[PDB]
Amino acid sequence: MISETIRSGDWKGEKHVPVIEYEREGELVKVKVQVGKEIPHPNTTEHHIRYIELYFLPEGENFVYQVGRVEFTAHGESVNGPNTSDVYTEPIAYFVLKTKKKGKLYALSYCNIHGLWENEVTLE
Amino acid sequence: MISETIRSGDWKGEKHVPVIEYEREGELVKVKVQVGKEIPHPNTTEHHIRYIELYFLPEGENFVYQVGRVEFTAHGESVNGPNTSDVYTEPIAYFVLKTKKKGKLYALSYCNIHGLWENEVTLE
Amino acid sequence: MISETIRSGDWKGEKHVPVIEYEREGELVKVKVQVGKEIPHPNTTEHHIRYIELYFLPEGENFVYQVGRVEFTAHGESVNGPNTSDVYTEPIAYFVLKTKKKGKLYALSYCNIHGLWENEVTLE
Amino acid sequence: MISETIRSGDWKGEKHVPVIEYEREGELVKVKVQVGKEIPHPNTTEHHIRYIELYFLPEGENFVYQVGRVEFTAHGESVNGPNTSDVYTEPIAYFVLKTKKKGKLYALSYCNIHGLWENEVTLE
Ligand SMILES: [Fe+2]
Ligand SMILES: [Fe+2]
Ligand SMILES: [Fe+2]
Ligand SMILES: [Fe+2]
Repeated sequence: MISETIRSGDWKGEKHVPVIEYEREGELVKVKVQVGKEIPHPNTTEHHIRYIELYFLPEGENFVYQVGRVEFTAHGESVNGPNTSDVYTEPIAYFVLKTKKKGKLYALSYCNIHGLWENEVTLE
Repeated sequence: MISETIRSGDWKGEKHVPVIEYEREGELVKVKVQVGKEIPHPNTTEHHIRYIELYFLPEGENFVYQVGRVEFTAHGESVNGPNTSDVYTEPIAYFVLKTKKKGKLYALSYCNIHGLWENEVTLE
Repeated sequence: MISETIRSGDWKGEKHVPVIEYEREGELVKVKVQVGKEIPHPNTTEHHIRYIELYFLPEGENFVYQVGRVEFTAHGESVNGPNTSDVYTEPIAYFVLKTKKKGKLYALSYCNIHGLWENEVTLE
Repeated sequence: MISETIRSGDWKGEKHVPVIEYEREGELVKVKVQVGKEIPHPNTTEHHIRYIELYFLPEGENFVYQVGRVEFTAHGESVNGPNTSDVYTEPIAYFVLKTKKKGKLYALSYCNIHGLWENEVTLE
């Protein structure tokens, strides 16, 4: 099972845990997912969060839907060496989702050296 | 050249043109990119914006950096047919960039049936 | 846990399950992953495999590494309607990995209406 | 224009240019794209090819289709430091395209400190 490589936890003590927050405005659900809300995650050429993915499993349904994927692609690398570009993409992802359904939202994130991480929250 | 397949234009009359807006806060540059600001773009199983990419070429430098990529992966598809899931991901992308440099930001977006689209703005 | 949305099984019954095969040639490991090895998986505008990801957990290590990601982006869509372009990308992904380590390879695939699917094989 | 950040050239002299080769087997077009054919390209934590994308503009049509995208995500990074994992993903991408149409194929690749690179061949 691939799940044996996915870690979870308390984002209060664990900096890798993706934190999911949302604000439902009408038929629009604005979701914010970030890594390092309490404990800041490094963002260097050698160590950084590569991306965050958001999934949505509607209440009572059998198939999860991938809502979106955000890749953080700049990590200081340049022809002058690692951490010299002064260009870094922070692990903060925003998704605007249009739905009137309820269910569960899942976040899947990947650190280039610390593997896969997940979290979830109920979409009321 | 691939540029012969990339279209551009004024987003006040062309719904496909990605619109770039940003807010500088310290060393943090918050960028918002969206397709269909004025003229909303369809988002159906048959026709939808697939993703938006953000690039940054610092002033006076020779190599552009990809800042990030956002894929909008839900477009109504379900086992019950096209446009039946009530789950759609709107073409609105947000990027949090950490840099003190100035330059030019580029947005590249792709429609599943209307090809590639671009736009750019100066990052002051 | 996201694992509750991930399905698995024998590829001899479920035309979904991603099938992993590899050939080691020294330091080079060529991996082939595909969905629909037995009974072909549909590839229409309405129903298709979006991508296949390959992961590698070296023997005795604690963090899994994402080896690669292949997105199949053409599914017949065109300005003339769904399934009219005559351009389809088959769900067959190849990965050339350079490593002398052994361990476990995992494949994760996403169907646009049937959720996430996984499979794994030991890399000797 | 984003094209001002995209470089092109002779693959026999520039170890960055993506080389496109294909084979037509009836209805299937097997496309191989690689960076570093003539002059292998560094693949270190600090300097590596991030991905290769393949596009297809059918003869006489107005909209280019993205056929696929392959991300090479492992570049030696580990908790031990840069270039210590012994896990690297080579910049070799394979695409299986189902189409009876002819036209032009374009490859777009991104090095992490060298920007965007392109190439194109006629699909007969
Ligand atoms: Fe980490
Ligand atoms: Fe469109
Ligand atoms: Fe399916
Ligand atoms: Fe390079």
